[PDB]
Amino acid sequence: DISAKDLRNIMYDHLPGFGTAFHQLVQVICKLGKDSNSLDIIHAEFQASLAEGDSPQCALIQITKRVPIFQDAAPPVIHIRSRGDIPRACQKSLRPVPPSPAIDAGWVCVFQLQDGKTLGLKI
Ligand SMILES: [Cl-]
Repeated sequence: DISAKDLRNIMYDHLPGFGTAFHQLVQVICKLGKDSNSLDIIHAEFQASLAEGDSPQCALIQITKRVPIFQDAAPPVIHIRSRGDIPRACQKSLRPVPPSPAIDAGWVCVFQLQDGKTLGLKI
């Protein structure tokens, strides 16, 4: 059976750059997938999108829309010390956290800083 680590690495293989919002989304998708025993469908959806000619970025967003565990799912909250701990390639995708953020609306995660600040990661 495909593991969360296996799948993260497979997805990362197709992504350009390093520590982009799409890299964070891969983490988020694999963790929620793991916890709902859905890694298989997620992998199958990812592969199928690639096979139809979609970009890996599109394939990842399609997962959030087509795999039912992401339906109106709130972004996970990732605790960090400061804004500088968030990778460089994500910094410009950080926003004030909206009302009702959802992963299937492009809110990948919410970072919560030691000092209580919070930032949503938007695609
Ligand atoms: Cl990994």
